[PDB]
Amino acid sequence: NDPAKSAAPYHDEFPLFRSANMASPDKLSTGIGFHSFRIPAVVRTTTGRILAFAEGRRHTNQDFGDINLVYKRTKTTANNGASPSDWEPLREVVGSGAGTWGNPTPVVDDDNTIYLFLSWNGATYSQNGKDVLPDGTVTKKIDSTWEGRRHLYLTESRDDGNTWSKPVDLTKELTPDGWAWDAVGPGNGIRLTTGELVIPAMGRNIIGRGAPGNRTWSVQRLSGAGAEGTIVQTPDGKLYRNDRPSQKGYRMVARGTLEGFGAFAPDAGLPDPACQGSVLRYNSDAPARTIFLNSASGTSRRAMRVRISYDADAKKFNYGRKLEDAKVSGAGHEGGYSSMTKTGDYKIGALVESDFFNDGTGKNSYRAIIWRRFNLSWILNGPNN
Ligand SMILES: O=C(O)[C@]1(F)O[C@@H]([C@H](O)[C@H](O)CO)[C@H](O)[C@@H](O)[C@H]1F
Ligand SMILES: O=C(O)[C@]1(F)O[C@@H]([C@H](O)[C@H](O)CO)[C@H](O)[C@@H](O)[C@H]1F
Ligand SMILES: *[C@]1(C(=O)O)O[C@@H]([C@H](O)[C@H](O)CO)[C@H](O)[C@@H](O)[C@H]1F
Ligand SMILES: [Cl-]
Ligand code: NA
Repeated sequence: NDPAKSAAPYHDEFPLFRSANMASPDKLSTGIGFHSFRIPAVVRTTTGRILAFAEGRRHTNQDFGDINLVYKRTKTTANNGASPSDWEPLREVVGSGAGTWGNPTPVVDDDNTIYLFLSWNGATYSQNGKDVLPDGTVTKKIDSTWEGRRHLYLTESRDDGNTWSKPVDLTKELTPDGWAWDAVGPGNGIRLTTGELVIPAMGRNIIGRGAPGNRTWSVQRLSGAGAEGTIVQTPDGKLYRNDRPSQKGYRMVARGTLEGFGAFAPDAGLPDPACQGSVLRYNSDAPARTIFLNSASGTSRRAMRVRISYDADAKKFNYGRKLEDAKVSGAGHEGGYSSMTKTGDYKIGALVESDFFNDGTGKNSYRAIIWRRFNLSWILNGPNN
């Protein structure tokens, strides 16, 4: 079988975004703190530096209200984020206004420009409407007006994540007209063997063409796609969308190319409780591997499972390994949204939400984000394969 199984298994895990209830909570240099951190995204840059993004949810764990896009980088290009002291303090990409800056969806381009697509909504709008903000204000439902719709923003870094451009609004260009709710990712985009960028979004892929870091963007509309999509290029070189379902059950999968996709259909091999997931191209040479991470349950977010597919079209994934085999203590109950990258030292790097659950499903439940490193051997030597 997989020759990587013969390596010494390795795993390494600790909280990277520490909620307000924890010792040494993560705050900006300006003193700004956050109740909860949610919605992770992680990329390794061409230098080997690792950039980890999240939504800094200022006041509660809710998806609406004042939410800033925060991040951490590894201190050097070479440390691979192996220990807590390897990581810089919390920084901010964008936090302007009392609205929502979220859905981090980064992609590293060939020139090392890091593109970060984001969603935005106004301070007084929420997905469902009639939600109560900290000051008692009742939100309006997100609608199709300019003020009340979800926007699509793009920021980039030319200095290995050190600084970020003021986000530009690309809603009119890259979001279909008449839309209200929208989402990009969250998680990551990809660079294809043939050179294009592909960013998964609600109902569509965003395609980047042309010179690295100077791309032209267009929209590839997808029939039957989900709101929260993932994208990978499979070993056969084709495209693969693996999306969160609208109802609990299974991941929704479609395959295609830049010239078009086939139908979405449930993947019976990948149970999902209606939650975001992540997918990663690990390598293309024998055995070629695609990695997948989600909560492997039709009902629960607390069943995080990392898996490998050796299939040229990622038809079938193995059982993989439960993340709870390498449990983190003192950071709540692991499970929820995730993001993965390959590290510079031949590991998979994963960000995974965790929930203290101190207020149950309520707004005051503190949310933190765990950073994991593990090798293929660790996945393959799991007891349930
Ligand atoms: O055994 C595996 O690794 C697996 F679970 O089943 C494999 C396949 O069905 C045979 O077990 C090996 O040829 C798939 O190719 C793999 O992607 C995976 F799903
Ligand atoms: O959905 C779940 O699995 C859960 F039961 O509820 C989640 C959350 O409170 C609800 O999904 C509502 O947002 C927790 O993060 C999970 O740890 C778990 F408790
Ligand atoms: C997420 C969740 O925790 O379930 O849900 C999305 C969104 O509500 C769903 O995809 C349905 O459209 C939020 O945007 C995200 O912030 C998070 F809460
Ligand atoms: Cl969504
Ligand atoms: Na803000």
